Amino acid sequence: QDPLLAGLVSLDLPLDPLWEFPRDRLVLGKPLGEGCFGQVVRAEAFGMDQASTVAVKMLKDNASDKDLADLVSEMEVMKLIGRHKNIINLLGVCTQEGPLYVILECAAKGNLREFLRARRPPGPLSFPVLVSCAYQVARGMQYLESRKCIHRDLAARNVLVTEDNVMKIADFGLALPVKWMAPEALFDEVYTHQSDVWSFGILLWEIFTLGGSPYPGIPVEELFSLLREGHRMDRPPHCPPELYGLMRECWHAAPSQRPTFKQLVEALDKVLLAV
Ligand SMILES: *CCC(=O)Nc1ccc(CN2C(=O)N(c3cc(OC)cc(OC)c3)Cc3cnc(Nc4ccc(N5CCN(C)CC5)cc4)nc32)cc1
Repeated sequence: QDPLLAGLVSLDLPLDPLWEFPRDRLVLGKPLGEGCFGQVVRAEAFGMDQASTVAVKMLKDNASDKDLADLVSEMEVMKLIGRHKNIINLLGVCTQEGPLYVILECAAKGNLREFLRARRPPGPLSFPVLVSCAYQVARGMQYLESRKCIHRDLAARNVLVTEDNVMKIADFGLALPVKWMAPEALFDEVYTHQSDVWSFGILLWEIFTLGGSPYPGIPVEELFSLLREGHRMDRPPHCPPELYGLMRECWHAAPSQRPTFKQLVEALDKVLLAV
């Protein structure tokens, strides 16, 4: 569906030597995630002669030309963003023989919401652990921001956790969200780094409720009035007033009066020090 994937015996994509990875240094494995976002499998990559575990995205066997365009586009965007510890990094691509493969870092523990929820108490998710989670995501957003990247969908479901409990921001939209959207984004479809800061506030609340759902009991069509009327979430039980103070600053109606990601990193770093 239709002309490029049906008509071509081979897809003559341009060779980019900086990123091309040999297909025979790759051992494809088990599917990864629930497949909302294309086909992604776990794999072993050799010499990234030590293996290492990676994630590999490819086209579903019924993909359309539009899915082809989206994967290439995602791939091209990730080449320009550059690497950072707290984001899902591009590791390589396979474009020259056979199937298009996009190789990404694997985060073995899944997404941050589920990680938190699984380790809820009846400890594991101590204050220092939660602050560390927040801090790492803020560092990743600070980086993304410095590359002029606006996420637009920052949420704990979109932060992946590696084997070493490193936070890695994923992004499935490089090519439901309403409870994470800044008022300017809801009402006027305006997206800025400051609207990401608002989302980060919602993520902070997610962290300190141990994977709780935002605005419990409130239907998405009402968030509408509520946010305009100045409604904000309350303090999570597992949360010092000072961290709640940060959340609340992130939900300022005025984008200029929300902290910057640089500020959030410095404040969270200081809390971490105090342990
Ligand atoms: C609808 C819910 C859903 O399916 N979510 C989901 C889909 C796919 C993946 C797999 N990915 C992934 O998409 N990553 C990624 C790809 C990409 O393409 C351009 C860009 C990204 O950011 C810019 C990221 C890469 C990646 C890295 N690590 C993991 N790790 C992971 C481990 C375990 C699990 N689970 C295992 C078992 N169970 C029961 C639940 C979850 C999921 C992911 N995945 C991906 C992830 C989520």
